[PDB]
Amino acid sequence: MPCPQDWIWHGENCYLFSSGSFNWEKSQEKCLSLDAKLLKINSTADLDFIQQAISYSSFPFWMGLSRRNPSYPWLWEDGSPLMPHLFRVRGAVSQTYPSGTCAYIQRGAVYAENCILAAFSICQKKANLR
Amino acid sequence: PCPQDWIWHGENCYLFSSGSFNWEKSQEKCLSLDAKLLKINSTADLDFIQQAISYSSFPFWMGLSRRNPSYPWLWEDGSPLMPHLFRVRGAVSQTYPSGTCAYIQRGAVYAENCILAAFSICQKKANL
Repeated sequence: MPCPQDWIWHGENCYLFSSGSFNWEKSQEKCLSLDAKLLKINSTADLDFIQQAISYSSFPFWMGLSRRNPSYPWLWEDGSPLMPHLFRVRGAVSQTYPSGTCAYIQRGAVYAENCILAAFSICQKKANLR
Repeated sequence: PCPQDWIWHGENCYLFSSGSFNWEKSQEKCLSLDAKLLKINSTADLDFIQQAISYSSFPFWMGLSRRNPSYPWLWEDGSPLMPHLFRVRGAVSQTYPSGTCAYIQRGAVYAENCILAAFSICQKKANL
């Protein structure tokens, strides 16, 4: 199939729901060790897929969105911005944390929290498509 | 949203069979899993299937068949093949005792004697 064992195929990418829960930086490194990156939601189709995939889990899952503080915009790991009107970022969006602020999805909603906190994560890499 | 080993796509789940059998037995195998043989309703469905097995050289039965050339190609549910989806290549002119059935191989659709062996693709609704 287009995706390795345990990875889920969606669009032109493969997605993996992490086996462990760690802070954002470590979660990022874990995806990197798998030739992947943290979840990057580029459309409503992507969001819907992720929401459906997690289904009724009450666990929090890191995505690749972060920022130094409220004065900075929400950007994906590659530096590209969060496309408007895909989702609203709830939670701790007013405060400033030393390790910065990172985004995660929990119960279908997206929240901002101290990057030092722990959560599961979703990694993604390009699918093998001719 | 789909059982283990099945591929989630849209509101459906797809299974690329582990066994290669004739069309009737392949039909029965999908039925035993409360599923049906592949029914391509759009270019999007065809694109998905082609991508799913974009590197494979194996033949996979779909739910399209007909008794002989005098009858139209119909899916298992009796609905017709939508125009401009794909051309059915291969053995479309001859008549076989058990009818003619369609399979996809290397992204193209072919017709052949239903008693021949091929893998198959089953589909059923996803648990959304």
